[PDB]
Amino acid sequence: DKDVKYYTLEEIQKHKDSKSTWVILHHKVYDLTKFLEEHPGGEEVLREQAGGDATENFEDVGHSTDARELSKTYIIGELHPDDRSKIAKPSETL
Ligand code: HEM
Repeated sequence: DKDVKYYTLEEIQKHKDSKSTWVILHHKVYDLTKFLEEHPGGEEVLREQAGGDATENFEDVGHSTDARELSKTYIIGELHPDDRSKIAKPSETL
C-alpha cells in the first residue's frame, strides 16, 4: 500500500464521497478533489460519474494535450495490475 497507489475497479467505484471525486481515465487513477472548481470547465462535469472510467466523457471532448500531460501531474494511483494486466469484462445491468 501507500507506494504505487494501486486501486481496483470496485474500490474506485467507492470514491465519490463528499469532497472525494476520483476518475480512472484510460488506465490511471486521477484525484481531482482539489480540481473540481479549478477545472476550466467546472466541477459538475467532473462529479457527473466519478469513481469509474470517465474516459468516455473525457474523450467525448478529447481535451488538448496540455490537459493530457496535466493528468499525469494529478495522478494519484493506477488501475490494479491484476485487472489491468488482464482487462476483465466489467459487469453492468442498466
Ligand atoms: C485528468 C483530468 C482532467 C484534467 C486535468 C482536465 C483539464 C482540462 C483543461 C485544462 C481544460 C481546458 C481545455 C483544454 O485546454 O483542453 C478542460 C476543459 C473541459 N473539460 Fe476537462 N480535465 C479533466 C477531466 C475531465 C473530465 C473527466 C470531464 C468530463 C467528465 C471533463 C470535461 C471538460 C469540459 C466539458 C471542458 C470544457 C468546458 C465546456 O466547454 O463545457 N474534464 N479540462
